[PDB]
Amino acid sequence: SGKTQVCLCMAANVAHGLQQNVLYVDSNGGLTASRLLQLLQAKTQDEEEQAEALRRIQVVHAFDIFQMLDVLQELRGTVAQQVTGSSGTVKVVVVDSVTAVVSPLLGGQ
DNA sequence: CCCCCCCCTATCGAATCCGTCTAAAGTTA
Ligand SMILES: Nc1ncnc2c1ncn2[C@@H]1O[C@H](COP(=O)(O)OP(=O)(O)OP(=O)(O)O)[C@@H](O)[C@H]1O
Ligand SMILES: [Mg+2]
Repeated sequence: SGKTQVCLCMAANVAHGLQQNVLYVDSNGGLTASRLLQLLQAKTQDEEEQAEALRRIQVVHAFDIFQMLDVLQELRGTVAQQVTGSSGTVKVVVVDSVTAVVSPLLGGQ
């Protein structure tokens, strides 16, 4: 319906319209960089601006609950350790799909 | 006590008439 498209457009806006770091957790494989490039072109036309906006987007793959927990705990630890600094922090993190990695566990007794 | 789905079938039933054309052959004082 709309979930991945809305997430991608919001991430593109936050990465370009505010100049902040954003992490994306893609689990179902629903993230193509061509869509992000199209959205950025729809926003602005400078190539270096698009490259800099893309450099603030980090994508990680986690196809089960354990990998997702590992990457989230790694982010927690690194941010809690890096509280002294004031640059490169992540303000928005998007999980592409939580049902993908949770549904296999459920079902039964 | 907990959380998610399935599938097509089978033929029926007849109606309605129209429009005319072509003449030929003399006979017996
Ligand atoms: N130019 C375009 N590029 C990409 N998607 C487009 C475009 N124009 C329209 N769309 C729509 O974007 C939708 C993408 O769906 P999306 O992946 O965001 O939904 P979803 O609910 O998160 O899906 P899923 O359950 O498969 O993860 C398509 O249904 C398509 O109709
Ligand atoms: Mg999707």
